[PDB]
Parts: sequence; C-alpha cells; structure tokens
Amino acid sequence: STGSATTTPIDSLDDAYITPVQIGTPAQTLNLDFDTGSSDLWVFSSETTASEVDGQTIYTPSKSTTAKLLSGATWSISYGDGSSSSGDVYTDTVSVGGLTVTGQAVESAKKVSSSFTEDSTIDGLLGLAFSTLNTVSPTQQKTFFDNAKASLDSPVFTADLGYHAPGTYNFGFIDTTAYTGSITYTAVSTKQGFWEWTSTGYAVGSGTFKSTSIDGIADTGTTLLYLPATVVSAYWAQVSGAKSSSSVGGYVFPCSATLPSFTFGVGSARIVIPGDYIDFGPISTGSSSCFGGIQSSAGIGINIFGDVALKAAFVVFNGATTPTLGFASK
Repeated sequence: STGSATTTPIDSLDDAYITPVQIGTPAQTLNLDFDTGSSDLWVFSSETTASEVDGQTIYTPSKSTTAKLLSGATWSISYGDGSSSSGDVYTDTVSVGGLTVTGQAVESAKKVSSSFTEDSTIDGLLGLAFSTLNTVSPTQQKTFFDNAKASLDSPVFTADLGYHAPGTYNFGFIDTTAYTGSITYTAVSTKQGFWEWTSTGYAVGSGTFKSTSIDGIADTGTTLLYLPATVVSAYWAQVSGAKSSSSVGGYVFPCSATLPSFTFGVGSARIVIPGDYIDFGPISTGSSSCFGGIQSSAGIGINIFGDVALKAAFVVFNGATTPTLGFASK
C-alpha cells in the first residue's frame, strides 16, 4: 500500500504545516501537524476542556462506530517550545492520503496548553519519530508509520515541504519526479528516539564550505533551524545590523536586509537554503526589526533541522531495519 497527502502552511510565514487526516467511521477529517520530532497522535476532541477549544475541529469518538476506549491508558506530553497536552486514548481507524491503519491509538486531549488553544488551524499532532518516545501509559503505543510499515510497498515516508506553498507527505514510495539529481542517504541514530543524523558542515552565502560534524534531528514539527552558536554567529555576521536580542528571544535583523543563503552538508552533497527562507518577518506588526530563521541551539541541548532546512529539500525517512535519512535538492 501507499498514501499521499498534501500538506499546507498554516500561515504566511510557514510557521507549521497541516495535513488532513481521516479518523473514525464515518470519517472525521482533522488537520494535523505531522511531527517527525514526536511520537504521539493526539487530537482536540469532545473531551477537551471547553475553555481550551477555540476554532479547532474536534474528534468525537462517540460518533465513530469503530472507536474503542483503550481502557486505563493515559498520555501526557511536553514539547520543546514549552507547550503541552494530555488526556486518554481510543483506538480507531486512521487514514492519511488513502493509506489506512486500523487499531491506531488516537490520543484524545482533555487538556491543552495556551499555544494550542490559540492556534485555530491545528487540530492535533501526528507523530512520526520512533515509537519509543510515545507517551501512552501503561502500555506504550505505536505511531501511524510504525503501524502502517508492514503494509507499505517500501518502509519509508517522505517530506516535501513547500516554501510559502503546499507540499506533500508520501508513505510507502519515493516519488522520483519530486526532486532533482540524486538522493544522498546518511546514517540515523535512534538512541534518543529521533531521526538523528550528522551533517558534514555548512557554508554561509557564497563562502567556503566548513567541514565539521553537526549532530541534529530532522524535525518537521519545529519551524526554524537551530544550530550551534558558532555556526549561527558566523551566519548573522554576514548581515549588516543583525544581532541577538535577549528581549526578543533570538537573532533579529533589519527588515531592509537581503539575507545570504545557508548551505548544509549531507555526506558529500549540499543542500542550499535560500536567504528568503530565513526571513520570518517583523517581530511585531509594523516593526522594521525582522526575526531570523536560523537560531542558536545553545540551551536546547540538541541541534534541530526544522522546517527552514527541510523545506529546501526532498527528505526520505527510511524506516527499514537500519533506518537512514535521504536528502535531495528539488
């Protein structure tokens, strides 16, 4: 089997991407944030505290003939941005882009933090990291991808995120028309439950490539590119007036600037992030200070190849027995 679904930016900054997902019988379609940095499929639901729901579409298990309470199971998750959610668990039929899993754990939110409530466009998350990170207790549950894997033509999914435009998540096949040149594959460590890999270095603009190992995670659920302070300082030094602002929470730059590109290495290959992808616009409406899309990972504890980096590439998440990641230009 295979699946193919379009993923769409939630706003004009590509802050996140939503993908329609069918849950239950008859189908209830919710727009979920596919997150390769976590491993829970959770939704706003008929159980979510009413004051914490503001415009989201909810899953109502009592209206699904295939929903079953997973008795005694609870879940609770906290994300790197400080947001969180928790609740109980149903199993139900879940379909993405024509690919159906029966018996998928659908985590029903009883509580969500403010950032989720305030984002009316995101109806929940669909985790695509390794199932060892799944938070369901006392019986850990599998991700949609892990459940689908045996049925897939090939044990892979791909992320093809757009810049200010829709893109695609495919399951079970590699669309050879969706990228240019060749795909370069690189080793993954699953020790921390993430799609963790080592970039071979970077360049700023037209500058020389610096060969240096940068361990980090491929994370579709993180907006920006978070890299070591040395690397980030080298980038922003090439932008007149750019500075790190503790009051704002990172690097800002004059909105009149033209940003240089940023290149990262994948083995001997190179992925180029255009300068425009690094512009996250005014820090507040009407401001001439703009927020940067490359930020320091210092104090996160991990480097994160988020959407800024991933949307510059066609990315293969290879879930074979020995997992790997592939990157191609597009």
